Amino acid sequence: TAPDNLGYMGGGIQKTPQIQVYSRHPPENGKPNILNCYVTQFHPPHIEIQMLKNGKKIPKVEMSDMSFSKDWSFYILAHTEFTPTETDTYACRVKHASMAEPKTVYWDRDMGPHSMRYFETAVSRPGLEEPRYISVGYVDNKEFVRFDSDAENPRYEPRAPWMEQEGPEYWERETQKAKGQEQWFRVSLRNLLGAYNQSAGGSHTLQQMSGCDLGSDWRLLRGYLQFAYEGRDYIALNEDLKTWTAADMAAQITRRKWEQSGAAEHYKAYLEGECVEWLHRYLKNGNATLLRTDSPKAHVTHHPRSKGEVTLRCWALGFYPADITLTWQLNGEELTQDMELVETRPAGDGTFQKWASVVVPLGKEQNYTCRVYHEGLPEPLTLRWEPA
Ligand SMILES: *[C@@H]1O[C@H](CO)[C@@H](O)[C@H](O)[C@H]1NC(C)=O
Ligand SMILES: *[C@@H]1O[C@H](CO)[C@@H](O)[C@H](O)[C@H]1NC(C)=O
Repeated sequence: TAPDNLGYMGGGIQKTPQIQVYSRHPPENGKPNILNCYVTQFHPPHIEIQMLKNGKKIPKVEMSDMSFSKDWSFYILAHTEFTPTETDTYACRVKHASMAEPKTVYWDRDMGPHSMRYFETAVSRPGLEEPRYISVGYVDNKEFVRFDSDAENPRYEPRAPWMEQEGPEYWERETQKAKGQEQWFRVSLRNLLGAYNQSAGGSHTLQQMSGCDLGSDWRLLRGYLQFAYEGRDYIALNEDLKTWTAADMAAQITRRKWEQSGAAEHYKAYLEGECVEWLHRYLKNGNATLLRTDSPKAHVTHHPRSKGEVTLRCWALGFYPADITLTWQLNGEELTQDMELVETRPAGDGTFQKWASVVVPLGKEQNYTCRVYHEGLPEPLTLRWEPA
């Protein structure tokens, strides 16, 4: 169930994408596969991504829908069917305002327990009175509804199959709230443009995160309600659900207005009331799919580098949910950030992939162990380089 904001924001900077290109399955020449280009941590959300086979645009490339992470940054997965061979090369090319020129990345084949969230975004459009407004609802970090003002018939739509259980009055009620949010983001965007002495020629973004965490007994643990302007923290409701934290001077004015009108009480009532009750219903209705876990399959690869050193890479593949911890230790003693990680990445089939590497001296590989922590496991894994 989505929130309905009340008072508006008061009135009167980019992030470079990180790009991984990687196959879903371990590549074998002649064997069909999927190539992924996962683009994360960028802002603003407008981005152009192309996949290229031998320098030519690949015609059928799937793109995920606009999404952002808890740090406000946007991410996208593009992917395509492909059959690796010895001589074909593949790349992902990304154009984004943070970069003067498009960036081409070549595929280097050789390398509480429950929650609901509504992640909402409004992007102002230089010549149009109305921004684009997208809202994405999540249940246990799995997308379950989505609204996008750019659709031909904008409505909340089910994004998890079990949401077929809601009748028409549900979609209508939720859609009407999305329309109210659209108007609110529009007003706030305009107020913010004056609050910061900006001109309308530009594009600007306002984002919201709202929802609730529950314990394993399904009792409320914490509610959340926070906003970002231009991808930067603006104001957040504190954990008491009564007081606000303002990130800067503009946001303090808003905080003062909202304390005077008691806005926190309205959001408090939503977070502790409908947010919880509707999450209960969604937990029950989506029972069959929300319990699923996939244990990581882990192994260590061995990469001799210059000098007498080696890189050990500890891989975890095939796992769900995406939360995982990979650590390297030396004789049971863990290394305080000596190691190279990679952002966890979707394989595209519902599981995820991650690795972590350390540089060690040749001959001393057996002193190092990798440990994998994941809730799908019966217990944490311990592994080490295993030669032939
Ligand atoms: C979820 O499904 C399992 C397996 O059928 C069932 O035993 C359990 O009681 C269900 N729980 C809820 C909350 O629906
Ligand atoms: C590293 O492994 C070797 C060979 O198994 C072992 O003898 C040695 O004690 C280990 N080094 C340390 C510092 O524990």
